[PDB]
Amino acid sequence: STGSATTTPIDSLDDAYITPVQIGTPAQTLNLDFDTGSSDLWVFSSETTASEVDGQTIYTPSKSTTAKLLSGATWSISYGDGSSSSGDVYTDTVSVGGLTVTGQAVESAKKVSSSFTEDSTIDGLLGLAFSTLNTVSPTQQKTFFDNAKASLDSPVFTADLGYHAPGTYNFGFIDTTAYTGSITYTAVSTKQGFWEWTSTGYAVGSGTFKSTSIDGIADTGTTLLYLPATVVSAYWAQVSGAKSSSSVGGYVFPCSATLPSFTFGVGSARIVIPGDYIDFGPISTGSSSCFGGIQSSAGIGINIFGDVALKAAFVVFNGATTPTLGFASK
Repeated sequence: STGSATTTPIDSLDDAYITPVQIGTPAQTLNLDFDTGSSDLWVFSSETTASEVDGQTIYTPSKSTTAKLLSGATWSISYGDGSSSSGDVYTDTVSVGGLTVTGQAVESAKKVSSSFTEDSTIDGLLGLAFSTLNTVSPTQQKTFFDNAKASLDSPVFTADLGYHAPGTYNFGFIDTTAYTGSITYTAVSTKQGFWEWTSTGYAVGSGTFKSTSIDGIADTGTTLLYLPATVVSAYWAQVSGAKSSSSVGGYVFPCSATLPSFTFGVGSARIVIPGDYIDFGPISTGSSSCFGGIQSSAGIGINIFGDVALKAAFVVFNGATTPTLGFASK
């Protein structure tokens, strides 16, 4: 089997991407944030504290003939941005782009933090990291991909995120029309539960490539590119007037700037992020200070190849017995 679904930016900045997901019988379609940095499929629901729902579409398990309470199971998750959610668990039928999994754990939120409430466009998350990170207790649950894997034509999924445009998540096949040149594969460590890999270096604009190992995670659920302070300083030093602002929470730059590109290495291959991808616009409405899309990972504890990086590539998440990651230009 295979599946193919379009993923759409939630706003004009590509802050996140939503993908329609069918849950239950008859189908309830919710727009979920596919997140290769976590491993829980959770949804706003009829159980979510009413004051914490503001415009989201909810899953109502009592209206699904295939929903079953997973008795005794609870979940609770906290994300890198400080947001969180928790609740109980149902199993139900879940379909993505025509690919169906029966008995998928659908984690129903009883509580969500303010950041989730305040974003009416995201109805929940669909985790695509390794199932070892799943938070369901006392019986850990598998991700949608893990459950689908054996049925897939090939044990892979691909992320093809757009810049200010829709893109695609495919399951079970590699669309050879969706990228240019060849795909370069690189080793993955699953030791921390992430799609963790080592970039071979970087360049800023038309500058020379610096060969240096940068361990980080491929994370579709993180908006920006978070890299070591040395690398980030080298990038922003090429933008007149750019500076790190503790008050704003990272590097800002004059909105009048033209940003240089940023290249990262994948083995001997190179992925070029155009400068425009690094512009996250005014820090507040009407400001002439703009927020940068490359930020320091210092104090996160891990480097994160988030959407800014991933959307410059066609990315293969190869879930074979020994997982790997593939990157192609597009």
